[PDB]
Amino acid sequence: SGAIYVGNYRVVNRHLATHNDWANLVWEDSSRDLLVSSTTAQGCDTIARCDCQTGVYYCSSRRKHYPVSFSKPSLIFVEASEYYPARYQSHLMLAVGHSEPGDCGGILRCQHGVVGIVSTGGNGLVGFADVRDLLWLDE
Ligand SMILES: COC[C@]12C[C@](C(N)=O)(CN1C(=O)Cc1ccccc1OC)C2
Ligand SMILES: [Zn+2]
Repeated sequence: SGAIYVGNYRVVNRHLATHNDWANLVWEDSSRDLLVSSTTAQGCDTIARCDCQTGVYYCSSRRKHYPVSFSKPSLIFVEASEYYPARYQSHLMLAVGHSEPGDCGGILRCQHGVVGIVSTGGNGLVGFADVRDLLWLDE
């Protein structure tokens, strides 16, 4: 679990969005595993606008933060799950690091701010859904 709170928006993994997120929907993209909903309270986070390929992410299954080197956002095949059919997930960045399914939502940050959230993993890999291209989050 986890969310980014920026301005009057809440960013979550689309597969973990609540009934309230869908009732206050702003934008969603099944191919990116992202959903953004509107909020009444002003957010606590700032979004990075950069090309960093290193950062630190929060891993809830270890209660710890880990440093990572990750690939640029790209189209990567993701096996079928209870949430999605077998498909290519876009704007995904992979790195070597621990992750379990419940780690989705953990924030990845660089020195400039929030980069993305955990969305995939397995076998010593962790995948993050990028949010740096969503310029409208800032206004
Ligand atoms: C239970 O499946 C949830 C989803 C489907 C997902 C999607 N983006 O399509 C991928 N999932 C995974 O669970 C992948 C996974 C497997 C092993 C370890 C960690 C890990 O994710 C953090 C999110
Ligand atoms: Zn950066």
